[PDB]
Amino acid sequence: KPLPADKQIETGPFLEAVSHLPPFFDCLGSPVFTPIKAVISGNITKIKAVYDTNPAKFRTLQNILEVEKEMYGAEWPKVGATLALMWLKRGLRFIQVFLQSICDGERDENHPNLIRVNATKAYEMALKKYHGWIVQKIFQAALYAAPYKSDFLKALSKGQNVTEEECLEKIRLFLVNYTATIDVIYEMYTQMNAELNYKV
Amino acid sequence: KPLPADKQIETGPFLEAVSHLPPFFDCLGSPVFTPIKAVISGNITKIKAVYDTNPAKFRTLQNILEVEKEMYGAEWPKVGATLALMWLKRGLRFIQVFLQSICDGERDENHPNLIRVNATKAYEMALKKYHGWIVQKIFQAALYAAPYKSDFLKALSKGQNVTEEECLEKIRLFLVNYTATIDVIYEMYTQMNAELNYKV
Ligand SMILES: CCCCCCCCCCCCC/C=C/[C@@H](O)[C@H](CO[C@@H]1O[C@H](COS(=O)(=O)O)[C@H](O)[C@H](OS(=O)(=O)O)[C@H]1O)NC(=O)CCCCCCCCCCC
Ligand SMILES: CCCCCCCCCCCCC/C=C/[C@@H](O)[C@H](CO[C@@H]1O[C@H](COS(=O)(=O)O)[C@H](O)[C@H](OS(=O)(=O)O)[C@H]1O)NC(=O)CCCCCCCCCCC
Repeated sequence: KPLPADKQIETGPFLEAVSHLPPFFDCLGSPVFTPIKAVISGNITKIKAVYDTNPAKFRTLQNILEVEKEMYGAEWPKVGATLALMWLKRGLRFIQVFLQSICDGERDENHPNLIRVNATKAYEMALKKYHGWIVQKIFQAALYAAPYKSDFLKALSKGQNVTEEECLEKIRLFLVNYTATIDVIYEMYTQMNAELNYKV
Repeated sequence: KPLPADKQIETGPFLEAVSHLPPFFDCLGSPVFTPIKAVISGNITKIKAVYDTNPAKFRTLQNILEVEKEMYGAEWPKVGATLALMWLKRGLRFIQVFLQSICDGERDENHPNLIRVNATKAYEMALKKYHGWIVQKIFQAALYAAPYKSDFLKALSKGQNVTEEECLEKIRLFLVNYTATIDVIYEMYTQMNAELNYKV
């Protein structure tokens, strides 16, 4: 669903929507990805837990950051839903860049049936800055579990008898509001000065 | 708490107790371990979700396996709480072996302040059999994030001004009923023929 004119993101509908994402991690076809899935669900659960304390006070994602800034003083933004969403957005951003890169025909012509170059760009853009050396190594090792581009798209459809070309068009359509939403979240962190750069 | 004479493990108290374990993963002192924590909590949450449907029907862990065998026929044991507990026990077992190995003075004399040999034995005994080649590599990479033995024990106390010797005695005491409980769980899977050996 698109953004309102005021670009405020409603927390309830947002959480409803993003809870559809973790299951997709089996479109990757390896148990290597199950811990990532659990990790992302954890951020969603935390934001949900905060939201459920006072859906009115926490009606928008902006409100979450505002109220928590006040509630936590010097520990903010490394606290609460503000912290879980700071990490969730980076996961969302990684997915966005990865998909877009694939949709844009970016590839290694030496190895066109893979998705390493797309995941690597996605990692560099969304996460690398916030991760130390050992996590970068674990990411680099994790990539050997990544499905073939073929299989990945196939899985985003299913046995669903549809072309690669069709699947990519649907992904392209999807990316429009997905990207716009994530850009509003990143903009909100920037303007509230809530972004932390610690390397984990 | 010890086992009853009938060795039946009550589900409610078990879940209460094991929910204390995931937080310990920060005793390891690296965000490398956060996905593992989320993974283990996921198994606990799933068992809890099943238990909450009918605490009477699911009063013991044995009951879980029994009722699910019946409910799921040919998909059992790769289903439900039986599957989450099959994986939880392996995590519990890994922790047990790791601790015991440390308590038993097992070490690499070339590198005594580390815990690699203890984690490696723990991995070989609890998990290696169920994991493919890429996960074994990720485990092997993860170990470079492992704390020094010193720091690990220190963290199991805290600033808590207590000796290594003291901490290990408390761990030894802890391991008695911990181990006995886990042995009953493994025995139950064996006798119900509910163990799956698929390599993930
Ligand atoms: C045999 C078993 C061996 C397995 C051993 C380990 C396996 C490797 C696991 C490590 C992999 C690296 C991934 C690291 C992830 C997390 O450290 C980071 C930070 O996570 C946050 O840490 C936080 C603490 O922050 S800190 O105070 O700054 O430390 C919080 O705990 C926060 O929780 S919450 O309560 O706020 O909601 C939590 O998510 N998470 C991320 O990096 C996001 C990962 C998004 C993944 C995007 C998709 C990747 C796809 C990969 C496929 C190629
Ligand atoms: C930048 C971001 C990069 C990060 C990318 C990935 C990082 C690496 C993550 C992979 C690490 C390997 C660990 C793999 C764990 C899991 O695959 C396995 C199986 O997990 C189960 O899979 C299951 C599916 O089973 S299957 O049908 O057979 O596939 C279920 O999904 C089950 O969920 S539940 O719903 O049943 O409750 C789920 O736990 N889990 C384990 O191996 C247990 C791990 C215990 C860890 C013990 C402590 C390790 C400490 C390490 C420190 C040295």
